[PDB]
Amino acid sequence: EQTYYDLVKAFMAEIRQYIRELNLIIKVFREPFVSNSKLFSANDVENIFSRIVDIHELSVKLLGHIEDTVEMTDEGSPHPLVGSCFEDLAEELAFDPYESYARDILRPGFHDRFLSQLSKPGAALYLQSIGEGFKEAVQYVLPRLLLAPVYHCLHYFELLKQLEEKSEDQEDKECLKQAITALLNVQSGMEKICSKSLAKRRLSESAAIKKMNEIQKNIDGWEGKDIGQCCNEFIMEGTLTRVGAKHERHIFLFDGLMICCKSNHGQPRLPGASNAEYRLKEKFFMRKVQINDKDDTNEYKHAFEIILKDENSVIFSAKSAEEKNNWMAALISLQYRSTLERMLDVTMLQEEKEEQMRLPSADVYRFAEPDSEENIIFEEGIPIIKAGTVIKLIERLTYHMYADPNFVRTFLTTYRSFCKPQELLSLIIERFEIPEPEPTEADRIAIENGDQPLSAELKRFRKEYIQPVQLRVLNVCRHWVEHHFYDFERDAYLLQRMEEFIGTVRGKAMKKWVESITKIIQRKKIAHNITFQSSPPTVEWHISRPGHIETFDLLTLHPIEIARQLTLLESDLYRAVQPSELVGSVWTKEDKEINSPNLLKMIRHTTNLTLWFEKCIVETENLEERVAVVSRIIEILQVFQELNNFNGVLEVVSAMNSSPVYRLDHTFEQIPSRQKKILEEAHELSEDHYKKYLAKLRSINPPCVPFFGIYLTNILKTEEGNPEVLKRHGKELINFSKRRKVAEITGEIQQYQNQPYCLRVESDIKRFFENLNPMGNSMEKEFTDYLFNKSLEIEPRNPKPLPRFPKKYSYPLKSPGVRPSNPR
Repeated sequence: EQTYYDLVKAFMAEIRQYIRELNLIIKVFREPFVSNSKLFSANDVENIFSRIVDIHELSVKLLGHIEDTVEMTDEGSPHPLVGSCFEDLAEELAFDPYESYARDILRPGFHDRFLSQLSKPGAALYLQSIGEGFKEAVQYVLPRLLLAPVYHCLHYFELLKQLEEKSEDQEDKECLKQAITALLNVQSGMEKICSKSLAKRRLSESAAIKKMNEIQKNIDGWEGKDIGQCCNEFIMEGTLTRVGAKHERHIFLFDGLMICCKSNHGQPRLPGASNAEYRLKEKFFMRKVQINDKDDTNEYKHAFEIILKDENSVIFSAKSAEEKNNWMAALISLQYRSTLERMLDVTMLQEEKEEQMRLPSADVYRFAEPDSEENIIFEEGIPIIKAGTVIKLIERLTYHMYADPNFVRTFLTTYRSFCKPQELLSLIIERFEIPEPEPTEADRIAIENGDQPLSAELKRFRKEYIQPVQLRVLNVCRHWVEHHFYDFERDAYLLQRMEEFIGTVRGKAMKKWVESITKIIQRKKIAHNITFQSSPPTVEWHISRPGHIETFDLLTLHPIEIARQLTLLESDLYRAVQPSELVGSVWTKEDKEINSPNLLKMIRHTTNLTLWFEKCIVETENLEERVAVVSRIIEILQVFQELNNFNGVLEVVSAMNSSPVYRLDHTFEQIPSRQKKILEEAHELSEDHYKKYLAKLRSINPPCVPFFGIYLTNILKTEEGNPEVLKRHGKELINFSKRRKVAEITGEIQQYQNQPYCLRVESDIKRFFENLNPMGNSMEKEFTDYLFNKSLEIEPRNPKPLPRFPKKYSYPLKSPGVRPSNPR
């Protein structure tokens, strides 16, 4: 039920918790042993913590690669391909440390030797001096934590198998199969170690509130509030003997409650009485100290003391030392589960507090300048850029601190207005070429003595600055070639430079991505009919028959076919509008006819159709016939709505709301109620700044013809309501946010363009509608006035009486309706 991607997401969360556990172990528990060289030799430490450090390094490396992979995964892949992340490591036998670790930690005599190390001269006192809770945490909790690497690595074997089975990429599947194979030795090795009885018991030892309620329901004589009203998890369930009590109590341990019960299993009960297996004896709230107790001739051995607030202490005894260990692990663990986090946290800061940047010199690397309101303006939770110089925009496009795949698309989609392709390539290659820092004083001292430098700072710089910046540069290249290949198609040299750049990249830490991009580029070089799911519906005819174009008119053509043919027509006009006709608000300038021809053809068609509807109505003087005309137009509207042709819907609405038509009260009075509602709902789409229309366009399912008018108004306002550059300290920064906004709109338009209509074109009807010319050779003002005067003639203003007019149509006015027929 889980996809490859779910497993990867789950795994990332798991390894992050795990890494935190490794840190706790290393910085909090192990560091104090390492620090006391006099008490513990290298081996003593080694014998307790084994190769924990190598495992931590391997883990941070694994997570890091997986993280980059995910972020660099474009929409072109079914899921991030992590097979290689694992294969690269398994091939270098990087998981071997786990077998050695498991061997050291699961050896039969581990714990005994561990205790001897804690009980030798001065050890216990030294551990106590570290701080409150350390000695207890070390003795009873650390041995459990030390098993974490074993559980973690064992899950790897299962994880890889599931990924292999679920992979949706053949190359990814192959890598996984290979990783699995390369890990067989480590796995059988650990398998032998973990199956031995003692180890098996140890692992088992440290391995939906439905349980909480199920447990309370089996306990008689409950006191206080419910378990769920103070507990969040169930920890342990065992048996213990209360020093002083008569019967061994069964105990349920929750993070918030240690419940002590008496078992009445199988004992007789009176009818109507509780049948619960247990009886509550002690209900202890977990928020107080826990002390360890030495054996006493008092028959109590394997005991510990619990201390409650203002209450009297209680002492318990377990069946064995193993049982006592499990309880102290959970009880102490449950006590300092915070303090130890503290111990860590406090150090986590200091560790991250001594690190001083040291970016490349601004004289050798242009992307090093400081950030200031002179080259980039952030927006008043990653930073959001308001404005900046091209240099700063590119630095942020490939920043080392955080991620923002949203930035890459925005930039690649809009950069051409403020930066040329050739120049963009030069800048990212320049960004990619980061000079490494000179050896520090400590490095020079080592080199000077003939030995190998630790190069601590150099390694940190490669890991936290160079790698993420170079990977991000490569990410831009991949997306650029993948989804904006036209830049390369139009400039041969641009492509040659990219291919040469990618081919010059050396190092194994990039080979995976270099090889990938090279292949993607070659696939783009190697390689307008329409295919449909179903078949288009049959063309419908009414009074006018096929081939008799001379009889075509509003009432003689079938209303269904009028809506369909106009939708095909309007769809093609919409689909032909290019972004170049919108950017810079060119449709509003003097050269609009030259720069926005397809946009204007679309708008002019809409206007012409609206006027034709108005003309058809007011030129039909007879009231009854005019009613039939209005009614037919509303039915055409109904079909437009079914076809998601919003432009068509609005042409009808604009017509019904024009001055000449809006005032014909006698006409609309005779329109059936169902149709008045249809018209009213359509009109409501435009109200309150098209609120309902916008919602409808977002909830419908293509193919459709949005109304382009809305887009035009938003582009125009965005263009003149935002400055082209933003001033800062005096420099001139390109306002890229203004461009991201225009591109967001052109992007919405494009998301709706690709989806074809599954309808058959009818040549003659299409021709009829392409040649509609309601205005004739008359000017706008004259025609507009003509329509309004016609309106006054057919329905005079009050108190003038309504006159009568003769019929003009010689054919039946009954509509064939808008429900399609199914014969062919």
